[PDB]
Amino acid sequence: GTELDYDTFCFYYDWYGSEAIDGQYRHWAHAIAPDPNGQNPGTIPGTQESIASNFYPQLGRYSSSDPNILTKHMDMFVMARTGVLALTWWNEQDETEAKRIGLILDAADKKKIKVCFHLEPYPSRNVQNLRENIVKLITRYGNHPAFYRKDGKPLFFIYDSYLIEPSEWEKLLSPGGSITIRNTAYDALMIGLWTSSPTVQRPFILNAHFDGFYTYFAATGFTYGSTPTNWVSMQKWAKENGKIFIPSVGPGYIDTRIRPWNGSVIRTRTDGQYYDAMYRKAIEAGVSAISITSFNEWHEGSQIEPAVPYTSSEFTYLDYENREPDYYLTRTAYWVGKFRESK
Ligand SMILES: OC[C@H]1C[C@H]2N[C@H]2[C@@H](O[C@H]2O[C@H](CO)[C@@H](O)[C@H](O)[C@H]2O)[C@@H]1O
Repeated sequence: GTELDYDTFCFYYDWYGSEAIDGQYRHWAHAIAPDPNGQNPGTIPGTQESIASNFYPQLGRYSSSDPNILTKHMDMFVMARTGVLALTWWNEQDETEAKRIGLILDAADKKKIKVCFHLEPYPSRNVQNLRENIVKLITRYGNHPAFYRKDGKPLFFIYDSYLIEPSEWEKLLSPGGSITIRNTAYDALMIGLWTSSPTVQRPFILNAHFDGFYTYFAATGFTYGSTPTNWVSMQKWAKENGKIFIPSVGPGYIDTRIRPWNGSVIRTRTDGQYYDAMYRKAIEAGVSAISITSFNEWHEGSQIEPAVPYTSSEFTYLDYENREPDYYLTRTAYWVGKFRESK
């Protein structure tokens, strides 16, 4: 009852910097989003006192490229029993991205953690450059011992997959598609983002030839897909149609340091009871895999990574009290155990 679970995927963000490694506190400093409804909202400067999160990391303003931080993160995945790190991927095409991905794979392998990619909506993303990038990632990293495979296939999560028409997806994902990956060296499990109602999403997923779907959002009720009372029926549909459903569960949500106008999306943690309810619903739906939003999306307040109390002259941060800083790692391990009992 301590082993890693390789059907548990934790969304991981590698965009943080520190002075020690990067020469800058990247992402800890962040622009404030204007209200979508002549605004000069400003920027959070990423100083010790004022970072782009409502919470404060136990590890401080860390770099995602610091091998010592990465070691600690992998030890945290081990504590949480989460066997797969689902790495945000933005197609930066820069040496710093390449170095960091290699460091993450190397650190993961030391702890028997696996890595898969979460393909983000990069500029001009389309099925042709997606194919090229899938080929690139499999070619570059597919022989790394930490690269994730399920039944011989890589797995990719595709964020905002609805931004691309099913007629385009079918070219890549139907066995007869014009630029198919099916039956090729680059075949993979492609997990699209289920957002809205079944009348829209069922034909989208079928016509796009996705292997499965996930829901991402940590805030219950943000979308149809992130409303856990829909998960039993979503799983039934998935099983009937040979699709893999990977619901996303998270411990809470708050992004109001970077999106001050987005308070209606706040979901309170209630000393773990929110996380418990969401994780229970995923397990009760009878799914074969679960995704966790998030390890370390600090901007969105969905992180399970340890956080500490902090009051600065500029902001009084939220924290996990009356739970301890590692509570969400140990509670994740509890739920992984419950999930494994159900498999
Ligand atoms: O990983 C999927 C999305 C999840 C959530 N992290 C956001 C999205 O990224 C956007 O918002 C963050 C702030 O929360 C910005 O730092 C990014 O630049 C922006 O793309 C993820 O795409």
